[PDB]
Amino acid sequence: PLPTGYFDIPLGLAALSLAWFHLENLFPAARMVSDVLGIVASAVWILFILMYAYKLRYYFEEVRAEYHSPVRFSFIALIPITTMLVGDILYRWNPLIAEVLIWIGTIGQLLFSTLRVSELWQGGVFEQKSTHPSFYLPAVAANFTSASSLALLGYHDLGYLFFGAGMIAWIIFEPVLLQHLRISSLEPQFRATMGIVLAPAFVCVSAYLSINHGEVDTLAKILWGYGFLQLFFLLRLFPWIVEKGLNIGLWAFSFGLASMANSATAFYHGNVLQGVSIFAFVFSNVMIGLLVLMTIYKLTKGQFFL
Amino acid sequence: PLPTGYFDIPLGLAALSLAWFHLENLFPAARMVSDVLGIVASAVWILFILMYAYKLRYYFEEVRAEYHSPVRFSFIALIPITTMLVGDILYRWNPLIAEVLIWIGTIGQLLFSTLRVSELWQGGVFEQKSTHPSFYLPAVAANFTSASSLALLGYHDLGYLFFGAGMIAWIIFEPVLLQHLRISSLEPQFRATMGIVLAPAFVCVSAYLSINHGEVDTLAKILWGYGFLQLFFLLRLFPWIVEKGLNIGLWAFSFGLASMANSATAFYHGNVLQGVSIFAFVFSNVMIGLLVLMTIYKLTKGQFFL
Amino acid sequence: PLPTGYFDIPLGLAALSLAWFHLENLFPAARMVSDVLGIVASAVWILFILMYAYKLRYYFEEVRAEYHSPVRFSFIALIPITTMLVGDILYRWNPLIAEVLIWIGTIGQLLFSTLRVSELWQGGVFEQKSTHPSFYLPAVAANFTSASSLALLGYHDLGYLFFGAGMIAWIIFEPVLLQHLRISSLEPQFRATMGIVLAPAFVCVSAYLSINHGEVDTLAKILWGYGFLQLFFLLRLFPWIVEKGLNIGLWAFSFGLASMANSATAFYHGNVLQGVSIFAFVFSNVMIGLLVLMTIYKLTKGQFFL
Ligand SMILES: CCCCCCCCO[C@@H]1O[C@H](CO)[C@@H](O)[C@H](O)[C@H]1O
Ligand SMILES: CCCCCCCCO[C@@H]1O[C@H](CO)[C@@H](O)[C@H](O)[C@H]1O
Ligand SMILES: CCCCCCCCO[C@@H]1O[C@H](CO)[C@@H](O)[C@H](O)[C@H]1O
Ligand SMILES: CCCCCCCCO[C@@H]1O[C@H](CO)[C@@H](O)[C@H](O)[C@H]1O
Ligand SMILES: CCCCCCCCO[C@@H]1O[C@H](CO)[C@@H](O)[C@H](O)[C@H]1O
Ligand SMILES: CCCCCCCCO[C@@H]1O[C@H](CO)[C@@H](O)[C@H](O)[C@H]1O
Ligand SMILES: CCCCCCCCO[C@@H]1O[C@H](CO)[C@@H](O)[C@H](O)[C@H]1O
Ligand SMILES: CCCCCCCCO[C@@H]1O[C@H](CO)[C@@H](O)[C@H](O)[C@H]1O
Ligand SMILES: CCCCCCCCO[C@@H]1O[C@H](CO)[C@@H](O)[C@H](O)[C@H]1O
Ligand SMILES: CCCCCCCCO[C@@H]1O[C@H](CO)[C@@H](O)[C@H](O)[C@H]1O
Ligand SMILES: CCCCCCCCO[C@@H]1O[C@H](CO)[C@@H](O)[C@H](O)[C@H]1O
Ligand SMILES: CCCCCCCCO[C@@H]1O[C@H](CO)[C@@H](O)[C@H](O)[C@H]1O
Repeated sequence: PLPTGYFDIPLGLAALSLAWFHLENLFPAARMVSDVLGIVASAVWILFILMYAYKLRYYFEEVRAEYHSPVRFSFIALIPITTMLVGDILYRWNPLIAEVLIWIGTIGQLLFSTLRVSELWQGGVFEQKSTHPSFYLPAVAANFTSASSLALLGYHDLGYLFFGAGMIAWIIFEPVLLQHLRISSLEPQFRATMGIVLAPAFVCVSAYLSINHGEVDTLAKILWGYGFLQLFFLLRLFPWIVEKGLNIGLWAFSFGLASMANSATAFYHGNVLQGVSIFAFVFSNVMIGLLVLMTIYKLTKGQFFL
Repeated sequence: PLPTGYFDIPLGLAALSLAWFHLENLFPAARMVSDVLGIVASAVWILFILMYAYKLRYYFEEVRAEYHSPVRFSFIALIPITTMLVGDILYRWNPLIAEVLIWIGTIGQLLFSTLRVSELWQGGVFEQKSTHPSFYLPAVAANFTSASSLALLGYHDLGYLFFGAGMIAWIIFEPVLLQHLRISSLEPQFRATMGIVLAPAFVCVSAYLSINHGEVDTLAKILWGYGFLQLFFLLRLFPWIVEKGLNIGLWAFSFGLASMANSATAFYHGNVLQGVSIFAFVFSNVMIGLLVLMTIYKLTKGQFFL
Repeated sequence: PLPTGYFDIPLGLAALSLAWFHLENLFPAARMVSDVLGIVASAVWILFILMYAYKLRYYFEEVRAEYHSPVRFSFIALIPITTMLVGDILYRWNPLIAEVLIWIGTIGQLLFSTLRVSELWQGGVFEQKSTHPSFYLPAVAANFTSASSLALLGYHDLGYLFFGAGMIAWIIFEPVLLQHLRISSLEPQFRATMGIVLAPAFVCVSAYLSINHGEVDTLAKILWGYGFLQLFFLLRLFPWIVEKGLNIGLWAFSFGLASMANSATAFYHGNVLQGVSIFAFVFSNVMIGLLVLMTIYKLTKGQFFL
């Protein structure tokens, strides 16, 4: 009965493993860094999956309440997302086990959204105050992750379907999210979830480049531009985001940061904006590094688990 | 003085005729099916046009009230949409008459939206509760239909202008529609119009493929992906949609369903996702078939016309 | 302490200079027209920059209040936008001075938005009634202008980043703007700002064509289509827009009109929709001409400056 959002941790580490993996053909030593990150992410995922299985068996009413909440349900999508990313890692060692994880995560996230995201359209449960960045997780991030994982398995055209579902879902949600943020101050207890606002453009372009064989084209450049705009905005907002202190919820940023790193490797490979690429890759790794150090610190104080 | 929404019937049948037409170069027997559907759609259109002319002549205040309503006005767009689709059918037999119908429908829908859709921006008439799926008809569907009909006539670049008007209008409306649906439960009397939510992506890709010579490219695949997401959501929602019983308003689904079928023929021709294409084509035909059987049933009970 | 919105005047004239510049390779006499417009725009810009410097030095609390307003802040973005366009003009005579102006305007607009646009997401200051067309200026128009100016300097890939920031920001804002306009009647004192609604698609395609070497492709045609839809809507709305009389605020239309003219030159060069291109170019010049005549008239009556 771990907090569900703690899945952000293996998610970010797994995505960062994949970014480093994609540098191996330029810098062979990147593979060891990728492998270490990937093993740590997989180990943490195993632990957190077992904990969540325990929650389901013995704390089921807590899961039921999170599921039916028009806000909290979204974090459940971190489970299949991380499952797919761990599959993508494991593909380097065992394509069969990888493929199983990728399909479980894909079928699971699609079933999840089909059951819950659509149900919101019945009205009367979701309220204006439910308009939170976390909605990107089931609606957008899960589809991008399926897109890139299916492309890894060779299913590029199926990947494009998931890609399009995520990209259009993103464009369709974000307008109402930013209008809500403008009007209604997001309370401090939820502010770390502003980190999820960094994700869409970077997760999108990373998935796109995964499906299109790494071709850095006009769409990719357009996505990077909006991604950087959002990064600058969130940097400016950071003191406000952490008004009430640093917390583990800041791992919400790691998905976007890791996807910035991953897409940077493709831009670099493609000889597009190489200087920006190096900055992005270094910046994202430093920030995730700080998240790791803050987390080790909290673990040493017994301030990690609830 | 038929209900204006009954134009959904010849619309769906006409769009389905065109889908079958596009299979003739793979399966010659498809032409007869296409021709039968096209004749039935054209006959029903003639009847309903004559009925609406009678409404205009002798029930004009009812038309005036529907026109000025910030909700009901949208269904009027079914008239030029169906007019264009009937033109597209008739092109196989008489390109001159077809071209006349296509221009009448194009000029008519553009004049309609220019007069009424823009007027909404004056404020104070449209209310939050006016945010209904039917708004897609004048704002989106009409433009896509002009795009594809103009391309049939050889005006591809003009078609792209209409295409872009519809595509961007879609992306610009849908965000606020889905947020409204999430917050406000759509009352049962309007719920069959949820079928219109299926239309945008499928109508969009069908129009796109009509203009771009059937090239199944990245944009087409992206559109199909979001289209299928919406289909799955609407399937899950179907029991809720029909909470208060099956009704003729369910023909609102037929535009999206027929456009799923039409786009499937192009995907199949292009050897992209052929299995998905077959499923989509068969599914859409079965559902429209059920709509026809339910309609024959209602006609036999004298429960069709008001 | 001129009204900040008066920067619309050199902006529109500068953008129109650039449109004529782009016709020189088809009609050599266009260069003189371009040069005259460009000199007049630059002269007016110099004057208004000096006036605004005087406002900053001696009326600073008025600037501070406009800056912190969640509505009025946007007009400040006209300053760096016009600065960049004047740089683009001056490039024909002095690339070094041009490049300085272009970077000042680019760094300035990016810093401006990063500081102010993001701050809105803290909530509680911006209200639903703050949802005005002027928000396009910092959020959208400034990024497009950087995109095209950077491309002029040879920085095409950097230009694409700014382009994408503007294009996605546009799509993300417009949904909530049009919903607001539908529900809430914009008061007459702000209605001339409806002219800014014309800008996005035309500014977007003009910037795009500047970066992509004038290739009139599917995206360009799609953008033009939505642009024309918006033009038709605004033409229909014009009597309402000017309900309370003609005023200098109507220069808000000139950015979109000039960008219609500029993009028309590219469509014409590309042999796409040449007839539409000629109409667009002539229409936009006539309307800006009328704005100039109305302005000379007001200056002769001493009804220009506050
Ligand atoms: C990882 C995702 C966890 C899923 C939690 C499921 C919550 C479902 O919950 C329940 O399902 C029943 C039907 O099975 C209904 O009768 C209950 O009323 C409903 O609450
Ligand atoms: C990882 C995806 C598995 C999620 C299974 C959860 C669904 C539990 O069952 C379903 O959930 C619905 C919520 O929409 C409930 O209303 C209903 O009980 C049921 O349809
Ligand atoms: C929501 C934002 C979507 C922007 C879509 C970008 C359009 C893609 O742009 C297309 O990309 C191709 C590859 O570079 C080019 O050859 C085309 O000419 C270009 O228009
Ligand atoms: C995704 C960005 C990560 C790529 C890391 C690049 C670090 C390499 O650094 C680069 O090495 C080149 C040769 O290899 C030298 O020519 C360059 O000057 C240097 O900048
Ligand atoms: C198929 C579309 C039907 C169009 C219905 C038109 C409704 C117009 O209605 C009327 O138009 C008059 C001007 O002509 C105004 O004076 C009326 O007050 C206005 O209601
Ligand atoms: C098929 C398209 C024909 C529609 C003609 C209907 C317009 C009737 O006339 C117009 O309608 C306006 C509504 O915006 C009314 O306000 C005005 O009477 C008029 O401008
Ligand atoms: C709102 C969603 C719009 C997504 C735009 C998809 C961008 C189109 O994508 C472009 O398509 C071409 C044809 O396949 C490719 O060659 C380009 O490389 C690809 O980016
Ligand atoms: C749009 C989808 C409709 C296309 C219908 C396709 C039905 C044909 O069926 C297909 O026929 C092929 C040869 O013709 C066989 O090779 C395939 O195995 C079979 O699936
Ligand atoms: C061209 C743009 C004009 C910028 C106007 C800046 C307004 C800033 O204003 C002020 O800045 C101070 C810090 O410097 C704060 O202490 C003040 O309280 C804040 O109002
Ligand atoms: C042309 C761009 C220069 C603009 C400088 C204005 C910023 C003045 O300073 C800044 O403005 C903030 C507004 O977000 C204020 O809250 C703070 O005083 C400060 O961060
Ligand atoms: C928000 C609207 C975005 C629409 C994106 C348009 C997709 C661009 O379209 C792409 O353009 C290329 C250049 O013409 C073509 O070769 C591709 O086949 C076409 O899909
Ligand atoms: C951007 C649109 C502005 C372009 C102005 C075009 C005016 C030229 O006019 C055109 O000249 C051609 C030869 O030069 C003649 O063949 C054409 O018939 C004529 O229409």
